[PDB]
Amino acid sequence: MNIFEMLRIDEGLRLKIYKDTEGYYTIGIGHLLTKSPSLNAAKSELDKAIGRNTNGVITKDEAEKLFNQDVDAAVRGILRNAKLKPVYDSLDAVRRAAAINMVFQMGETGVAGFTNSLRMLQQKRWDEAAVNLAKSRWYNQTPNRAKRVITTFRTGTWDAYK
Ligand SMILES: c1ccc2occc2c1
Ligand SMILES: [Cl-]
Ligand SMILES: [Cl-]
Repeated sequence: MNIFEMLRIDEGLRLKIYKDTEGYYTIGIGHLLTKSPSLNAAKSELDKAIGRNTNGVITKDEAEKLFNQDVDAAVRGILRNAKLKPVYDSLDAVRRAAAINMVFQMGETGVAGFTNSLRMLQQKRWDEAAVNLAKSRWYNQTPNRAKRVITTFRTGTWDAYK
């Protein structure tokens, strides 16, 4: 198991523009196109990201290409964030994957709001962090996914993904 497989499991793969759990236009492997309520705006953003007139549909390869780009950006974003980096540097390889998953999902900003959990993770107090992570909108809105990520930080293993 690795970050790519983990996210592929959490996000699925769709080749046609769709609305995510928050109702925002997305495509591929969880690639957010726009928060705008307009499909046209979404189709424009899509064409711009792919570099062609897509008509709201992309191929598997194009999807995987966006995904590669998005994973890379998440990681790089964590390493550039002064709040995040030190936490991430402190983690083992499995837990780093859980950290990337959360940023991929909610953005660096979204995560930057888990200040108390971050500190717990940094201190390696696993069970407590797990409990704190669960007291969040994130958990209440996407409970099954959150459970898997939370178990990952708790255990340091891929059991939730098997
Ligand atoms: C970067 C570093 C550590 C993290 O813990 C949870 C999210 C996250 C992101
Ligand atoms: Cl893009
Ligand atoms: Cl879920």
